Amino acid sequence: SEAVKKWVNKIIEENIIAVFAKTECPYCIKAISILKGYNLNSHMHVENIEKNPDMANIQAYLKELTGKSSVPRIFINKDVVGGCDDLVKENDEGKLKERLQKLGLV
Ligand SMILES: [Cl-]
Ligand SMILES: [Cl-]
Ligand SMILES: [Cs+]
Ligand SMILES: [Cs+]
Repeated sequence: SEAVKKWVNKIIEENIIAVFAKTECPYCIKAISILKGYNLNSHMHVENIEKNPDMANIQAYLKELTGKSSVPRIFINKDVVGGCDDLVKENDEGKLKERLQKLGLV
């Protein structure tokens, strides 16, 4: 499905911070909260892919892009951050702040 791929692409391309999530997922909530803690909401988009008729196709494409089909899936300026654990590693080790500094976001 070219349509699903184009739709995922547009979310990733038109939002500097793009997070694919689902309903009631604690690691989604945690990752989104960490990012909003950097005052990123203005350049953030969160897409709930569970409330979507094509959830499986979206997940398969996110796996083609990142190696995993699980949510949350996190992109920053089209670069793959990964999941919440990856975000936590980047945050604790200073990489997340460096990332955001280079984008003018902090
Ligand atoms: Cl990953
Ligand atoms: Cl992961
Ligand atoms: Cs912070
Ligand atoms: Cs937003």
